[PDB]
Amino acid sequence: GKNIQVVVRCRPFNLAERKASAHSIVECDPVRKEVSVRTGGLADKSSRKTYTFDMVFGASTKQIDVYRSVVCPILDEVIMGYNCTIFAYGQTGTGKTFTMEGERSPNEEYTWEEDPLAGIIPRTLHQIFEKLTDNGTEFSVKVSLLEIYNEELFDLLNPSSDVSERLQMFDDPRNKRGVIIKGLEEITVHNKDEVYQILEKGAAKRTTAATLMNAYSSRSHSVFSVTIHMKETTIDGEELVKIGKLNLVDLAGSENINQSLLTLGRVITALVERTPHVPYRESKLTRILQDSLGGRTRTSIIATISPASLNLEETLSTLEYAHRAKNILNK
Amino acid sequence: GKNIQVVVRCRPFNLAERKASAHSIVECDPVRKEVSVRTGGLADKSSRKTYTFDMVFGASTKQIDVYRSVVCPILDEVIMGYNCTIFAYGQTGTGKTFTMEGERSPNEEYTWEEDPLAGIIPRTLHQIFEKLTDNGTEFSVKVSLLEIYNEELFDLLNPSSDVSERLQMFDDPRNKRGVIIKGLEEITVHNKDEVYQILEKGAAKRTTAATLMNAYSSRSHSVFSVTIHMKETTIDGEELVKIGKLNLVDLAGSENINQSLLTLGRVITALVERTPHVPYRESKLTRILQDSLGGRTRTSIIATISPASLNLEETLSTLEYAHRAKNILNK
Ligand SMILES: Nc1ncnc2c1ncn2[C@@H]1O[C@H](COP(=O)(O)OP(=O)(O)O)[C@@H](O)[C@H]1O
Ligand SMILES: Nc1ncnc2c1ncn2[C@@H]1O[C@H](COP(=O)(O)OP(=O)(O)O)[C@@H](O)[C@H]1O
Ligand SMILES: CCN(CC)C(=O)c1c(NC(=O)c2cccs2)sc2c1CCCC2
Ligand SMILES: CCN(CC)C(=O)c1c(NC(=O)c2cccs2)sc2c1CCCC2
Ligand SMILES: [Mg+2]
Ligand SMILES: [Mg+2]
Repeated sequence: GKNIQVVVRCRPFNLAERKASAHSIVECDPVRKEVSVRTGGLADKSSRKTYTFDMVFGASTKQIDVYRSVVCPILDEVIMGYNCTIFAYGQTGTGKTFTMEGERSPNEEYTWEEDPLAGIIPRTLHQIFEKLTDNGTEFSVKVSLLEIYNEELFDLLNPSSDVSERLQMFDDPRNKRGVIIKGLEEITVHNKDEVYQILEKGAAKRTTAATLMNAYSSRSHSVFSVTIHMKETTIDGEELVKIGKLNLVDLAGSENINQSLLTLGRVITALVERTPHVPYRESKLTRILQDSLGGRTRTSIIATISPASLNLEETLSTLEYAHRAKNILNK
Repeated sequence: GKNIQVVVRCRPFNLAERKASAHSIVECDPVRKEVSVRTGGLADKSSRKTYTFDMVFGASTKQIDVYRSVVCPILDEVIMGYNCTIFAYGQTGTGKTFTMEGERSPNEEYTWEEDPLAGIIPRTLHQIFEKLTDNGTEFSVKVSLLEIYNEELFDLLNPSSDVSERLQMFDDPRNKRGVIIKGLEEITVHNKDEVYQILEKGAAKRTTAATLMNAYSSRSHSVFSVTIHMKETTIDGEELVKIGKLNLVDLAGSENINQSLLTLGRVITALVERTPHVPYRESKLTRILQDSLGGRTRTSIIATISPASLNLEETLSTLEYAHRAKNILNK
């Protein structure tokens, strides 16, 4: 029983909250690894709720800090031939996409590789090539972007098909924890200099999905997968194989219709309560990610939260959800 | 007085259409200012419908060609201190947004100033500074982005309000075919190096509008306005004060609920048939743009069309609509 890693990241105030002089109800203490939320009362007398997690990232945490602390170790595990999954979980508006993908610094200040606002996906793709540049491990990188909306499956990277084209899912006869998704494009990323244009094609498909499907960016779940096939050659000419897969999952907004979100919650509850039956098959998302929930994949959850008093109830909901998830045991 | 000038722009075939060896049902003859549509069957015998416009631009037409032939003369009129409007009209998918805004060339190949895929808005803003930072002109540039969705008004540039906040409109007691939009932000663009980040904020707010409102990019109407206040002192020391405004309007898609689109059509019909009553007040769009529709503003329409046989009926509908509009007299 190796526990799932669960971390918390609080977003900073936006311009509007700044000009309204907003006070944070969230204090994160990184060294105590604690998040403390003011739940009522006043200045000189108050109620709070405090939570301990594996790591906590306050409103001022930069993208590089998150990448170095959480992702760098996981990418090392992937390169060793393990499968790893990182979920982002929290209410719409708290920074799941910011964390997982990032944004461009304004006014074309930086190239993509150096942009301090880059998130997990671009940083990860850049660093694989760097880590494996001349260590004797030959490798290939392939990426896919499978998304779930109203329990239908979409491919956000395939250049032939329109986004509206549903994919079909089947059990894998060879892997009984596994599925096969008919139609899903795997794009080979040949070098660092192919990364950005591949991601641009996905961003373009994201805009069309939003035009076509109501609140697509909030209600959809996205699974960005990167698979690294590796071959080492020993001094005696024998070849050594490993395959590492990283799933980077940007969940639908948690705020309180979404069968996959509901089933994820039920799967987590089943696993933490150690009920024998765990309802993976009750949604697409949980069938796809079966191995990341009490399976042989190394899993982390980045729980995203708001500093704003406006968001107190959903913030507490997120923390309680993430804090319960700590008790999931993966092998 | 000045009839509205109407130009046609046919988009080129895309990747998929080229893959499927599509043959164009449109032939554009710019010297003759004509577009010819194959309306029945064959490439060896065929019925055709033809239309003559103020200008016609075929599939080969690039953004720079549109800029030099259409935008330059209009911007020169704006800089002389006059008001001008350019509408884009046509079915979703035919290049309204491409024409008015443009896109980025992939893989960070260009800066925004030099990107060949830049449309009217960025080219205009760049050129205002280029032209006037030259001569003996003291000038200020303000922009606003007012958008209409389901007869509600949104400000898509305001960096410190969320898009969801609707604006109110009222008649302007001083200006007769004029309105006041309470809360609409005019952003000062101090120099060329402030242009892109202002547009990026708009891009960002566009994304949130699409999440919040169904089919936003297709059903919304957007009015991007640029106002230039100029104090020109001539070589001879004379000081001329002028005010120029340019409205760049990206209309909701015309394809077969949208009160402003319906009212625009009915307004054009009344103007062409010279019905004494012209129904401006029946929608927000036509009240906001009343001076551009049989008023004192110099107005042009760019009708966008498809070369694909799939789109024949909508293409014909667009051409007929646009061709009617030629008869509208402005002052
Ligand atoms: N760590 C952060 N630093 C700066 N801005 C952030 C951060 N996290 C989120 N944001 C901002 O908050 C808003 C919501 O972030 P987003 O990634 O869209 O949230 P979600 O995907 O959870 O809805 C965006 O405007 C984004 O720029
Ligand atoms: N003149 C053009 N040249 C190249 N591509 C174009 C042109 N016009 C439209 N397109 C392409 O067609 C698709 C739809 O264009 P878009 O601007 O979104 O149309 P609309 O705004 O009318 O829906 C886009 O992929 C765009 O790049
Ligand atoms: C900023 C526009 N971009 C970034 C290309 C994105 O859309 C994007 C990503 N962003 C990035 O790659 C970066 C942001 C800042 C520097 S790189 S990751 C990703 C997308 C869209 C779909 C696939 C996952
Ligand atoms: C490419 C992302 N961008 C371009 C910033 C756009 O959104 C954009 C425009 N595009 C541009 O400014 C360019 C395209 C290519 C070179 S510059 S004009 C405009 C927008 C969004 C809202 C206001 C009107
Ligand atoms: Mg998001
Ligand atoms: Mg458009």
